[PDB]
Amino acid sequence: ESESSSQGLLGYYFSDLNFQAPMVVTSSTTGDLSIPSSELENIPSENQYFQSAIWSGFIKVKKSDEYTFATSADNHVTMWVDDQEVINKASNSNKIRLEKGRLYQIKIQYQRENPTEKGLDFKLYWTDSQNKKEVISSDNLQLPELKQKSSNSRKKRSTSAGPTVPDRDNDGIPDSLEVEGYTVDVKNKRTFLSPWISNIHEKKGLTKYKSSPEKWSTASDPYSDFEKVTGRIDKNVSPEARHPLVAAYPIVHVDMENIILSKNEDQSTQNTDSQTRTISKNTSTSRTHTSAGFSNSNSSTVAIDHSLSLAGERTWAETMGLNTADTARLNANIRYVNTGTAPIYNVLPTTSLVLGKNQTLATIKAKENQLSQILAPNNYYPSKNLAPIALNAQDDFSSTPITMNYNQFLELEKTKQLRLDTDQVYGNIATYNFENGRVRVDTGSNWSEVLPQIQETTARIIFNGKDLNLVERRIAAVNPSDPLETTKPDMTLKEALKIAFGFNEPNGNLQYQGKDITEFDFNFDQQTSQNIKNQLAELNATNIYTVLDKIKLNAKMNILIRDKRFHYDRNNIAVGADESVVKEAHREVINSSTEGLLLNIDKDIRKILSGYIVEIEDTEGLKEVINDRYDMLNISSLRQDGKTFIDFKKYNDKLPLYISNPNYKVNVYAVTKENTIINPSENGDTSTNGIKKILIFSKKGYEI
Ligand SMILES: [Ca+2]
Ligand SMILES: [Ca+2]
Repeated sequence: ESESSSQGLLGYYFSDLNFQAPMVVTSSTTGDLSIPSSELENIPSENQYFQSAIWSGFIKVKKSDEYTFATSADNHVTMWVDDQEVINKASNSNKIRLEKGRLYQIKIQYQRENPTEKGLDFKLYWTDSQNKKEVISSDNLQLPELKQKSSNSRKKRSTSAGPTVPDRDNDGIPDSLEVEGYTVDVKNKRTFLSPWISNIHEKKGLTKYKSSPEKWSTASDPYSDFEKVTGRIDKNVSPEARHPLVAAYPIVHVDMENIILSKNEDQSTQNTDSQTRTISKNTSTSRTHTSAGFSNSNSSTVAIDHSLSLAGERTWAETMGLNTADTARLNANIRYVNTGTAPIYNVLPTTSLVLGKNQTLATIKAKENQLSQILAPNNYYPSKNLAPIALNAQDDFSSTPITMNYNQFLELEKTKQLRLDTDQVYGNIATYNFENGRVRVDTGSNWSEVLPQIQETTARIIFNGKDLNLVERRIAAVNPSDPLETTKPDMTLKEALKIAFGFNEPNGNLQYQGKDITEFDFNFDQQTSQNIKNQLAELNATNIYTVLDKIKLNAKMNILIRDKRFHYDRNNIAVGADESVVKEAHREVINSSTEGLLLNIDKDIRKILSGYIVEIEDTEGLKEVINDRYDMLNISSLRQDGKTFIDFKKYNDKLPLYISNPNYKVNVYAVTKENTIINPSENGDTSTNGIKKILIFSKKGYEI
């Protein structure tokens, strides 16, 4: 019913007599082309008088016959079928032969000076050979072909015999409206596109669009400006990318969830009758950005848990029974992650699993055209309700083993890191088809044909506000040296943040989910930095935060915006926070006992804590660390209710702390990721000696 509702003829309704001032652009499913004044609340009363109209599209017939076309105002109408004039400023009985299976272009013009009624009552009729006259049915009428090229059956542009609205890029939105501003509103389920009128639309909370009249897609993506704003688009496209100035494209990385390491079989020896020795660790994977930088590459970095998971757990090699001359195997569970704004249907990108700088251990591919589901934006493949992908799947005889020699295994143990480099080959695009009003995967449309143009013509902003993960958006922005890109509207930094990331402005302060813009930092590549510095000098402005509405974005800018609470590594991953931030986040304790601490810790702060150290201090100052090992600091868990429990029993032989004198102190320290030790020291010290830690709790026994 949604698909059907958006098919039919396309109409342009003008306040002036000569097709210059479009007030409404909208389609009609039938030959009833009326718009009653009841549906015009977003149009000034003065402009609700329509002195002209043009309709365009196609007509198909179910049965070959002679037809006679009629309107409700033939004295005011000229109509064309293909190039043949069939009505002209008077009624008539002239017949026209139409064959079944063929498509005929329809153009109708209407002009009436000084109508006494607002809106337009207008119907298109035909009469067949059996003299039965009827308003043209929905099954017979189709939209114009508002694409960059013609189809086999449907011409892209209309007859020049009749008048034409200026629409240089053939998206359907008149030149003037794209430049001056327009909005869309639904009234009784129809989408009306109208000129932006500030003193009506602003307070109704309608969205002001501007777009290039020379770019069918102003963001250089595969969906037209008209398709976006009228909902004639893949429903999987992100809400923000329904704006003509926000690019719709996939962005993919691979998330590794866990890893399992084992000894490889060798020809010289035969597997014994015994349970295979494996070491199994959770992994944490983040999409990275190396700075902003220019690189548009997809990469994620995997951190392998360095903490114990099993009581009396031995070293990796002892656990695997891996000796110096042996080879190790790796398996892992993964999912693909789409952090972009458009879906993938039939080609997942190839990924390299890399040890160190450039030792490729594995190539990970999916079968083209055999995906089990769509990889939607803000989502995963497989979906999180389904099992992940194993790199070597059960009974997959064709899955290549992933092996490391002994020295590579030592390198993996030393770094506890892997990298997943993913290409940008994403396959075919689901596009809208004006002939049937459907969205389907289009064998003729491919992401590789638009990604470079998106990357060349937009400003990139990378923002970590949602959950400290790096999210990229691209916003259409002028390139002063490229005439086609200078036809685009001005884009301010403030506006880009609103439209691309959903910043809002309730009390005249720009914020994201309750956090003021000043709680995030700004970083730019070298060229972007110089550009903005120059803009600020021209504005006589010394603080970027107070003039975000005046800083203009340009194509090929790179802007990185991060939560100021955190310390970041070279990949722009959050790895710590200042001492006082950490201390403050642990200040409110709900309960303390000899079994542990229960408290409420902000979810973002928790992401940069790797461990806690528990210590008993005597009345003379000697300190005993209870969990005195670099791999025994994983004592924090998040409960069902979102509270954090720091467990004193876990590495105290499952017993509450014994406090042999109530004036003794229990001190607890937090260790941030930045400061986390992941191996014994050079001299083999496995203790917590020298670990840079932050005191977050200290109480005497009688206080607990
Ligand atoms: Ca246009
Ligand atoms: Ca356009």
